[PDB]
Amino acid sequence: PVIEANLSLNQNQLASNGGYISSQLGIRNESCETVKFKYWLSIKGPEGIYFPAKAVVGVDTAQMLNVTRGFWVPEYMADGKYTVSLQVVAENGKVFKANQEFVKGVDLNSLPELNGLTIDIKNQFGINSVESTGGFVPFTVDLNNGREGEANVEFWMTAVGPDGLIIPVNAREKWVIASGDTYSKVRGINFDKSYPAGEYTINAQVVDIVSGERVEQSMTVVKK
Amino acid sequence: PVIEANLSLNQNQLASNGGYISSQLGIRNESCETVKFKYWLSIKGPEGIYFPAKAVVGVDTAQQESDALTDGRMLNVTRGFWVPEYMADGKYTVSLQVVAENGKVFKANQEFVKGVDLNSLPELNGLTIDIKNQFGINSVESTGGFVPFTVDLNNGREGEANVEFWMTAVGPDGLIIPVNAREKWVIASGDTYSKVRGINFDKSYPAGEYTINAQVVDIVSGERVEQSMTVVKK
Ligand code: NA
Repeated sequence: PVIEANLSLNQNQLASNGGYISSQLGIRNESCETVKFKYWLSIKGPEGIYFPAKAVVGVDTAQMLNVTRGFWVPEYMADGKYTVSLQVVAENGKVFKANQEFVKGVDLNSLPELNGLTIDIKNQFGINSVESTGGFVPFTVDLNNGREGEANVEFWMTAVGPDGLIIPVNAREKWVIASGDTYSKVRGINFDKSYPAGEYTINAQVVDIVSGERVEQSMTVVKK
Repeated sequence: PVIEANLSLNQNQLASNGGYISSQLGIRNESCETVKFKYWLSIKGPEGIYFPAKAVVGVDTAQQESDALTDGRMLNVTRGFWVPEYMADGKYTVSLQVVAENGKVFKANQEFVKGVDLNSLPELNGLTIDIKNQFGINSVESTGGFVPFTVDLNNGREGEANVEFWMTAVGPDGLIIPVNAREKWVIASGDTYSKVRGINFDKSYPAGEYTINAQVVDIVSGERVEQSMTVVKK
């Protein structure tokens, strides 16, 4: 209501050598009162990458904003899925975020994979938040071995949340999956009443034991 | 008071091929009434690894069950986990975490390392990364505070290093706040690059835990090392 943030990327797909993404940042204040805020632009990626694109700027809307900022994604950074985040904090403490994705070295609109073993992990019903009094979110997990041979995989899930919490969601499992078979399950987490308010990254990890390659899938759930 | 948690590891140093870590978990109810809680053991690692201590032979089906301690009593429990070779070398943090029924969070942490020495600075093949909370300031008031951090990159290699460096603060409500913009530096052999950089936590920023995350890249080798430090806004 007091702030609306908009984010647009000119490109959503880079090759493995990386490249350049230009972003259009739009911030409007439709409310009746004038408004003070700080904003910035950051990126999150595979293998724990976080990096800034645009530094913290204070803005008094008395003294709609439109800016374009770009950044280089270099080749050394890991191939996979990245999230760009325009973040605004209003003086009153309200947080507004506009997010967009790009990929590096993999196809957008293709499942993440480990050389032919695809990882389809989803928030089953698109449930992005639960009440402070608690709620339960199931996730579907489908590991499809499209290889000619066996896949020897390990799989687990945690919920990385407020107050330094890392809540187990799926214990470590190992499966030898034959050519053409699919390991399939539904796994949910109950956000108990007692868990703290805030943002939880439901973080799934899948490893090929033989190649040693890991892919993560990360999904957000807010406890209100 | 309601809970005191503690954790000890049987070892803190693994080689690159990995190994097995056993741990003793201690949860004491120091308070005067009975306390109901949930607890678990989780590991945080390099390259974004997070994983639970628990491994199961088949399909994990359990849910996170509560336990209860009578006033003055304690739970002594014991847990073990394998660290595979494929997990990245570097520093790992094991965390005993307890959430009480009333919402209070208690934690006890210990570190182990894999394929690098204990008490040695993180490095990229001779280039040494020494980043610290300068004045040991672990929290700030909800009305705001500033925290400076020292950065020292000592190049012990025979040749020059091309590094890229940046810092963010990874916080509550999905915030990733720039602390130090991406810079590239050329550090001669035997040199140290030194700077000081602080973050202002504005009043408006959300309460909770902020991970000050410094990243350093060897632009030539393409290897990256992280350093992270926590600061809580009350
Ligand atoms: Na095996």
